[PDB]
Amino acid sequence: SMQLNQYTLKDEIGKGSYGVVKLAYNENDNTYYAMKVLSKKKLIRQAGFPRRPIQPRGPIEQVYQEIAILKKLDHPNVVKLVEVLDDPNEDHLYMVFELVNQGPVMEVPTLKPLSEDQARFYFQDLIKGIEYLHYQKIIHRDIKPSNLLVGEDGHIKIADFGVSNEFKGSDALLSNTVGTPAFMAPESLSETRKIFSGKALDVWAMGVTLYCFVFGQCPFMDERIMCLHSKIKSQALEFPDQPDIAEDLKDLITRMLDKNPESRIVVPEIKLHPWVTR
Ligand SMILES: CNC(=O)c1ccccc1Nc1nc(Nc2ccc(N3CCOCC3)cc2OC)ncc1Cl
Ligand SMILES: [Cl-]
Ligand SMILES: [N+]
Repeated sequence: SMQLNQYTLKDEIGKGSYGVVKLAYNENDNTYYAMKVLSKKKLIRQAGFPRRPIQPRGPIEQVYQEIAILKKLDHPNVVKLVEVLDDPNEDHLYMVFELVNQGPVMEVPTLKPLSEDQARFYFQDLIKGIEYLHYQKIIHRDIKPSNLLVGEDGHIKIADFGVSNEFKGSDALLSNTVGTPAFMAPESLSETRKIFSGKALDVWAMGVTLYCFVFGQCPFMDERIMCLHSKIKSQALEFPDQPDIAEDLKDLITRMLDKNPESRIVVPEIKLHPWVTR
């Protein structure tokens, strides 16, 4: 192990493009937390070498976005940021989260999808979490199974706010394509620069997520980003023969994955859907 301020850093629980996640025991409150360790130089370098004398939110700015956003949130279905250790003289940046003990609900693809009942239970948490974020005027933009952490209590917490957008008024008005390709809504994948609303992007990703829950793979898939984007825009939704799923679940998924955001089901409607109300 190693000591970092009041934390004893132990088992490594995750490693990804961002940085590493360690189990951390806090000696002052005798509680365990997840500590994410990042290098600032590495995040900067990950953007690519700066060009000599539209540009995306670089990786370091995604990290700082996440900090700024999580400081203002408090909901049981959203991961809590507990502390940030950021010395201007150190390269390392440390983000301490509450421990969500079972880790991501699913790696996609999987041969072991969730049962309908487990899918519903987690989906209920997802709805509550997203309804809260939208109420707080945040569009998540990276909803997917791997960003949904299952706690010791069996409930989901939403993570990964790096490409999120805040808005004023009723909705975000967005023109940039960010997040995870398989989960990006068709209206964000237009040839010509267009403006699209934010909340509906999150509903679409929720739909892809719920399809993943019960089927273990995305409804639209291709190893090539550009062909994937084309399938998201042009392919009609299909369900496999097996596993058979309830008609009310197929209806919900169909309505979340309406390609036209004007008619796509909204969260108040999802909360009323028969599959959700059991
Ligand atoms: C967005 N995804 C993440 O933040 C993330 C990805 C991979 C691993 C961990 C991880 N982040 C957390 N992970 C946890 N908790 C985990 C996660 C995975 C694990 N694994 C331990 C080994 O068996 C599989 C589960 C344990 C754990 O706490 C004991 N708590 C909070 C956060 Cl923020
Ligand atoms: Cl995923
Ligand atoms: N996170």
